Amino acid sequence: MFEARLVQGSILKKVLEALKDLINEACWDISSSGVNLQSMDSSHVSLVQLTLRSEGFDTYRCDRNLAMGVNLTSMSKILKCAGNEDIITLRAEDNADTLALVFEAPNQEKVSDYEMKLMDLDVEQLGIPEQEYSCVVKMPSGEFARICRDLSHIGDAVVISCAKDGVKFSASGELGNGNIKLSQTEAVTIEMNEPVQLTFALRYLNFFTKATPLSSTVTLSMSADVPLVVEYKIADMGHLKYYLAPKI
Amino acid sequence: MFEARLVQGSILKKVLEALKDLINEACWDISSSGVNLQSMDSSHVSLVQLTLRSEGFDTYRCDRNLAMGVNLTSMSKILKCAGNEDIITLRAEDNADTLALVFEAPNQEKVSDYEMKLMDLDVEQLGIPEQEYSCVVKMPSGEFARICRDLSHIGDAVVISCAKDGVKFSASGELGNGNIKLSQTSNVDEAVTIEMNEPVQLTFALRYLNFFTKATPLSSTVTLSMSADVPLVVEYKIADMGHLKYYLAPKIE
Amino acid sequence: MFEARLVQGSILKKVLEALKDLINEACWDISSSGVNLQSMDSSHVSLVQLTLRSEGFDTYRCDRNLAMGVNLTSMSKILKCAGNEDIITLRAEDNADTLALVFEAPNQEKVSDYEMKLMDLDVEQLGIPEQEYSCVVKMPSGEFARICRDLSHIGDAVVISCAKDGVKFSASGELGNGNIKLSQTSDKEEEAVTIEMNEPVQLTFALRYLNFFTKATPLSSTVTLSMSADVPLVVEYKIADMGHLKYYLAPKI
Repeated sequence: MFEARLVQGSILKKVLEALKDLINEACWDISSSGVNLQSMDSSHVSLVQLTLRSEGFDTYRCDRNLAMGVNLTSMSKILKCAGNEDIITLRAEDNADTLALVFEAPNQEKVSDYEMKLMDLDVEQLGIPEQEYSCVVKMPSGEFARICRDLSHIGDAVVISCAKDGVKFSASGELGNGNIKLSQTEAVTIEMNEPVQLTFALRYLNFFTKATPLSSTVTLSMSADVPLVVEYKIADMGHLKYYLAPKI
Repeated sequence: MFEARLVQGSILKKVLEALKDLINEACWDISSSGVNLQSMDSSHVSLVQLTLRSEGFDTYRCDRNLAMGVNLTSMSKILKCAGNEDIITLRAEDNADTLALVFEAPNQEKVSDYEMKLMDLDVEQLGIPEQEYSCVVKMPSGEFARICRDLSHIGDAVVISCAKDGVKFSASGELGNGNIKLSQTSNVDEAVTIEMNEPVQLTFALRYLNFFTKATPLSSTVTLSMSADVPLVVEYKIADMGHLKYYLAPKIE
Repeated sequence: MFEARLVQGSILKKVLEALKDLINEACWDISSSGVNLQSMDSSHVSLVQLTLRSEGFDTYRCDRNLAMGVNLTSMSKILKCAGNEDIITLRAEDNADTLALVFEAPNQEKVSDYEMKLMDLDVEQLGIPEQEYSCVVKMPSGEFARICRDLSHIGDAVVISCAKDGVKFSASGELGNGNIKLSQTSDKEEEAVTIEMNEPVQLTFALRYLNFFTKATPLSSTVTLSMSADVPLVVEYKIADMGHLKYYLAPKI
């Protein structure tokens, strides 16, 4: 048995919106410390890592560890049948090939109950090992999104150059080229051990920025020749972290 | 000769949005007492019945009774050329193969005239006879629409079960199942009300209920009426004018 | 060498929205007095004429007179990467095949630089000679846009009839016919309808092309229509303190 109640159910709505465009199917690892999900996209270019701590739920019971295999597209569809003000409860039995999602309306008079079929996934999960990065940029999440959106009209790749003054994003294609230059000050903050220059697929960054509604800020972490880390904090619950292999 | 000026024209915009997705062509029955329209959809699963009383109009003249045959798609397109605050007047002359719609802007300086061609339809109109129902549910129209919309992502059919505490809507398909449970509001401030002679359980096509909820902008509330083995009635009041009523045959094997 | 800074960069955003749906590529004629662009659509039905005076810019430098060939579609796409509150600067170096667009954000911490490739166009520009028109109508730009939009659901052509009382727009097609009748206003000057009639006129024009013109609507509260028998309609939007955007449309036969 597993039972997690979340009063701010919107959070879970946004989490699913943020994932289903990158991943069709993933394993939800439940345990006593909370919910963890970790998965590559189907092109093996990126990895996504989700953490929701048990203590961020309003109540949380997990008696045994569970690897629930979930169609994220299905789950997101069910979560659309939830009001943005609904109270959301997830419930699974020990054996079970189904996950129950229960939506309680603010007015108390409406309760919806969805039983979602699970699926069997063989995800022996590996991850990116923890490390310290040459460059770490903290900035408004909406600003980052607009940058990735703008440049994706110019080319399919973005070169990210981090010096000390600031950081520069540039792209190039059929219709010319563009670059966007950000300086240290809603604040923009930069922590530079050493300069770095990397090239990434904009297609994948625009998937990541679907997490924008979860957080005011976003953190980009870079070193030479290793995956970019794009991280959104989910306040008082955990984080959503995306890793993107550099282009060659 | 026929002339009706409306209490407010948006109402007629909403009526036509509410119909054109269900019916292509219908008869508008005009008389002294007002406007009546009654029609099955083309798959003969449902019936729609519209009543607009003369006394709900601002002025209303009908010297002879008319069955005006209307392309509802066309009429809805013309009504899109009307502002939501426009005053709307329908007009038909004695020898009418055309219906005139006249839109007067609030500022008085813009007047539009549209002449829509009619057609001859041989609608010998049958209807559901009046009756009392085992179950009658009154609820916010928007809540009902959201229910039908939500469940239509789960399956193509909804089982509606009415007991006394409350009413339950459920569906089932590829991706699992769902149900939605509604209770009576005792302590109102948006109320949900239930009148149960005897319990009932029926199954209906969601595709058709989602056509009906296109009437939602007409009314804050909606009334569902049920008995065993007979059409669901879904009714929106058009307050002080009349009503839009849908009937939906139950599903079987 | 050419450099024009515009604090209200939104203006330029709207100008390009207003053009790219009618013209793929055009010549920007730069000089000391400002920016002039003049071009036919590719079906040679209409002409568009843009004027932006140097004095309307916040700073403006043009050392020599220049015909820059621009993909308007490209330029509009780049201008979408500009915030609606950004400061916008255009820059062409001496002898360059590229136009630089530079966007400065209100917060000062973001600066974007886009370099657009230019192209060589052989536009020996012809224009409509200046004249006085039998009929001149000034009216709210949004009202005009709604008229063209409404009537384009009835037919592909609009007959415009100007008498003295007022002006009438009408159309006709499959689903019937429609006409819209506007009178002079005896609140504002940004809600008034004004008519100057030397002599009555009646012309017929393609609605498809009027609905391209009304993409300029966000530039101006008002629009001016100028007509005489057998000559192009002129539809004009003032760009306040800067210039104008003018569209000409050949009459239908």
